Amino acid sequence: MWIGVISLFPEMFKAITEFGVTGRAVKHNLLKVECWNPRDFTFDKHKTVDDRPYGGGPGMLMMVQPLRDAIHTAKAAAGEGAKVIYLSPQGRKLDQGGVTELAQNQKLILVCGRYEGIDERLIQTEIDEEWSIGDYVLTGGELPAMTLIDAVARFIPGVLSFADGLLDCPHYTRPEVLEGLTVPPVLMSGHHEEIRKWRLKQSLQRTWLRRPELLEGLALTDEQRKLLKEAQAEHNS
Ligand SMILES: O=c1[nH]cnc2scc(-c3ccccc3)c12
Repeated sequence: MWIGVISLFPEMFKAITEFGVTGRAVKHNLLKVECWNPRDFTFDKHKTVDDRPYGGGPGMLMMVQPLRDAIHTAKAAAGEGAKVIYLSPQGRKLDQGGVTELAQNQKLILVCGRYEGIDERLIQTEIDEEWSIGDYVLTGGELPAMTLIDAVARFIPGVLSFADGLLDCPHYTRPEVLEGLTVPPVLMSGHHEEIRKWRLKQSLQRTWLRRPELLEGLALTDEQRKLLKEAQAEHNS
């Protein structure tokens, strides 16, 4: 997968390109991240990348000309078939369904805003889709871009409970007893099918207790329905 990035702070992307599973994906050429910086497309002495909003108020916007030229250059490098994404709080809120959809693209270009964002007409003329990572306010689009890249990278062949839309079950490792708390005996049992069912029941229980709205979005199998009923009965005992 190839991801173009437009950012005033390309070095921030080292966080995903030099570390962990995404870092491995980049080193092994499974994932390519290529950055263009609007600062390199300025022509004035002081390499100005911001500009004043019409109508005044506080805050600056990204300057149109350097940003537009960086986008054009990215598009030219991507060739045909690249979807241009602007990350913003007015975008579609990212969720796992969204990620799986985004992961179908072989090529993406991600535009990272700073200051109060970008001129609305650039969204109209250059941007295909707008996406948010959540209903909170951040200082720039770079962390959101990295969040998206990380999420989609998991779908790239060779890189590696929300799979079934449920919260994860609890996990245990050594030691057997930790501050008086013991590992559930079923996990020490060796009984593969009992363990599978325990994990599924736990996942259903936690989704019900913590995020019951997520259960309304699922069509549970007969086994899931049984396990949920048993977990609800136990909770009510
Ligand atoms: O502030 C946010 N919250 C949630 N998602 C996102 S994606 C991009 C941004 C962003 C932040 C600052 C300026 C321009 C864009 C954002």
